[PDB]
Amino acid sequence: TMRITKVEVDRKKVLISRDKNGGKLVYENEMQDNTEQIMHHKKSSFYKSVVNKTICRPEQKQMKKLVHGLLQENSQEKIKVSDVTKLNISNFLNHRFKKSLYYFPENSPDKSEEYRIEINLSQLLEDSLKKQQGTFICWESFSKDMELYINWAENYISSKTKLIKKSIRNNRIQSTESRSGQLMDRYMKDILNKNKPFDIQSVSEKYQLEKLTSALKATFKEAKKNDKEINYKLKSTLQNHERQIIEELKENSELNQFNIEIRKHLETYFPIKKTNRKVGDIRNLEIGEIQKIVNHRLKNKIVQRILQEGKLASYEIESTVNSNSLQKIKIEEAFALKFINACLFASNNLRNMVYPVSFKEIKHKKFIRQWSQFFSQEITVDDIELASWGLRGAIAPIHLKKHSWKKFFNNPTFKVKKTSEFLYKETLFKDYFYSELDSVPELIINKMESSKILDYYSSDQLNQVFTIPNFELSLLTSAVPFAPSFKRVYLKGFDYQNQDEAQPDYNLKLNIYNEKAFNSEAFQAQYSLFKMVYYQVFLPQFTTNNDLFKSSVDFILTLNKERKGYAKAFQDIRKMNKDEKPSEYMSYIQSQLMLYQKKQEEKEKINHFEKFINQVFIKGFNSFIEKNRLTYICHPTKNTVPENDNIEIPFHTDMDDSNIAFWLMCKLLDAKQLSELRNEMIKFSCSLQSTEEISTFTKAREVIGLALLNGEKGCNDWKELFDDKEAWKKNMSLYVSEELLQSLPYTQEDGQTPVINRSIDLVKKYGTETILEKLFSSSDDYKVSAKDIAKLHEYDVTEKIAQQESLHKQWIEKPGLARDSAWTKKYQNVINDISNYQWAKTKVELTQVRHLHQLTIDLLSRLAGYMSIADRDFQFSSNYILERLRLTLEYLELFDNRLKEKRNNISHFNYLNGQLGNSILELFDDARDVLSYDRKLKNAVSKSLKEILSSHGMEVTFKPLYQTNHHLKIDKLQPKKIHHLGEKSTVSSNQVSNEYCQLVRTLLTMK
RNA sequence: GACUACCUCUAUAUGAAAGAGGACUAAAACCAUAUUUCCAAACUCCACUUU
Repeated sequence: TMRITKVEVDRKKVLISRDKNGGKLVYENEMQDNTEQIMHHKKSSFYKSVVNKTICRPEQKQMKKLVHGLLQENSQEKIKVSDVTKLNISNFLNHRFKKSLYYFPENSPDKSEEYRIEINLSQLLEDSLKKQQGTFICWESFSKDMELYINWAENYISSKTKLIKKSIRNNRIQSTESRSGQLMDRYMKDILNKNKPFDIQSVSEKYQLEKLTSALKATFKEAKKNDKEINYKLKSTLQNHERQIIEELKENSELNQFNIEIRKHLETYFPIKKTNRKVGDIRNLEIGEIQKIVNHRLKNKIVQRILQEGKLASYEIESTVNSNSLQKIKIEEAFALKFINACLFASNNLRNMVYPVSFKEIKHKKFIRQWSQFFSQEITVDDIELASWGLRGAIAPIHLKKHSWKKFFNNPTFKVKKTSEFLYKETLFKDYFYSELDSVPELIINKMESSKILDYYSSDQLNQVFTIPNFELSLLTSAVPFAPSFKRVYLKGFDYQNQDEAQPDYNLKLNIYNEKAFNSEAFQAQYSLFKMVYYQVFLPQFTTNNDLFKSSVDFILTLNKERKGYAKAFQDIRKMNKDEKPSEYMSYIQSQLMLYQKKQEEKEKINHFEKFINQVFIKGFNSFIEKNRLTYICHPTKNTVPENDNIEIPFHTDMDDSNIAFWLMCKLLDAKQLSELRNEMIKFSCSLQSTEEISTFTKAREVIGLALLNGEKGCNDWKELFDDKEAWKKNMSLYVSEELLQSLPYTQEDGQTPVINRSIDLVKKYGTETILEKLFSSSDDYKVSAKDIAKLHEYDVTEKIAQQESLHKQWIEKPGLARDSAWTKKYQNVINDISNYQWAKTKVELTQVRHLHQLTIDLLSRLAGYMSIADRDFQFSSNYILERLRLTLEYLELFDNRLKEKRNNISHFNYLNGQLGNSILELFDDARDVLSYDRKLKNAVSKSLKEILSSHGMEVTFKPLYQTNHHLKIDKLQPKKIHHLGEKSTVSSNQVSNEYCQLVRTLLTMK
């Protein structure tokens, strides 16, 4: 009934299999027409739907089995006649059986008034039980008198199971044998031959639109005192209008279409099945607006018709289009899409070296200074013909077609024109790549030297973590699509170990998830050491061993389905076979997660596949760390003798110099742009079939790992970024601007020797430095004050944080202190002291500039991700016309050269070249001028602005669109709240601050 | 319903096309950008925001 598909039938699952011949209801891994007998088993649930179609909201438990046992012979159960059935039977039925119900048999000879049958179920049920004279009910006698009702349900079930079964077999790909698909096929062919497809005013007169919208407004301005049911009785006045003009609704097929779109208009603004939440407007119902919208959302279906079989010509697939073949295109257009937006951000970085505004105008002194930040080496004066032409040949060599991914990462040569090609082997770049590879065992040590680690652990306790046999501190990290991050593993693992022990205990037998207190340096040693033993030593081995991975899944499944009752959530996901690779069982987990994405959101149910992937990886990291002797990490214990014994670590790699161009692209990316690329690459790698071409991807997925070790080296000396103290003091006075620069946080230890700031050089590496000098120079309350350093001495935060943890733990034993009006104010003042101290600490070290830089990149890279779908749709509708160019496309009102200007500067990152032109909120306004192509992509442009800012701790409101001449303008920007101590209280705290939010708005609206 | 989607099929035009389907089409979710929110467990089918 409700779910035909995605439902068990014979302890087997059900899928649909669309095809150009028709539709098919198939089991799971098979290919047979089983739509006849899947639909036959799906029939005890049709009886269960009719019983809930004849019974009411106080779902009574004695009328529930009287009705159900008439329909099912086996289901009938003995009940008493008189005592349990003596109520108001008329007040327990449905709202459809309260009054007499009339119908015609399914296959009646013809419509007539002598065929329609009458039924009063409240009358016909009282007349039988008085004729029932036994102590208990007799099924043979009762069924015989209820014969008038049983034929209603057998008619109801048998006709609905015929409508669903025809809705499936005709649901084919790109149908033209149907009504309203043949009609859109008629309209599409009358535009390529440049004609007019339809006329609104001539079809508005046959529909008699003015007889409607006058009766619709009447039903709106008439009564409707109660907000509930207003929406239901605009449906019935619309069903009344169709009834009087039905004689030509069956005879036109274009008039009929006019009714389907105006029906669909009504249940999106005056909803009936769509979670109301808002009072309707009378503006929508007015005549001349609905006709404008019908013109607007019927052309949407013509443009979607053109692109959807222009896709079937770019692949050579338009006769064998299959449901299975279509999915395969969805996947390889995700790896190819994520790979493009990385090249647009790497190409931006190559712009700022050469010419930020192409080879002729080079600032010569800036180039060498810019080169030393990406690459840790130093270039000569005589190499800028071979370095600036050598990098561009790594990014340059979008056509959405059949890709062959071998000879896509190789690229042996690059050309230099004044044309004379070089290899990358007899070049200066070769020395850089090899130098990086042979310094891996000391880049680990400097990552260990920093963030304590060596100051809290002894060197004998570190020579037995890189010395474990079968683990070699790889640069590879996983061979699986859905693996967690480490902070999801360690934080959620704290939740399973530390648990109340006062329950139906769900023990996982964990021991290493000990602390959570981030305020110490002892814990930040073991957190940083666990982090790198779970990424280099453990993730590669675990993911490729069949026995190690399987032994953790088999503990998890048998921990769940071995306790009493039926409520067991890991019920329908199967156990790992023997001789099965872990990249083949976790491709089963990924596919189940994405087929059940809609069924889990129709009803309010949680994603139970997420908390399965946690517990396997949480338990398996404990079994690793205890089978070896690696359990001393849980006790740091700061040492006294600085031990001068070396930590010798073994490492060997077979990377040849065929990767010496893709490494030059990964050195121009970020640290977040690199991690995301690697996650999409492991999804696309786990669906390919060849034994080669996967070794292409696992050799480039190791180049990314080598790039990550460096990441944020930056500078170390002082006078390599500046020349004098007066140029340092000129630049740094744009953010603090005082006589405060000769102090402790801003000079080294004594005298006048400076210190360089890690969030300020980072802005300079990228091109966002100019923008942030315009932001902080608008006001003067943005810079570091003398009172902000003065607040960092008012008191200590360690004695306040401790107080908060103590007061919170007492609330678990005494929840009644939530209504203690004196206690809840003391807890409020402790939170606001921790909050105000942490904003002043961040402001003093200029950490926020780092936050502003990250926030700006996310907004401009999302906008470059809509301009790549629009570019893919432009070449999908153009190559269809050239197979049958501009004079047709400017008759379809598609891509102009006024919108190609807007689509080009969004994609080419032209916001960052200093001078503004137009703000950020005028780039989201320009994105939905290009994407007015369809509503699916236009409606989502503003939906993704609010999601990005909401992840960074902020809300946003956006004034109504008809008042602002269709532009985006801010109403309210406010810090988002956390709601300490329960869910129905007033004790809360802002996620960021009111001061950070003001800075953010002055960035979004800044011309 | 810009946020607060969309598109294919389906007709005894009505207890209603108020029905089914979408990894098939978009957006999220997942991912190596520090820390305050108690936590863990909670099967399937069928209903359900008016009357």
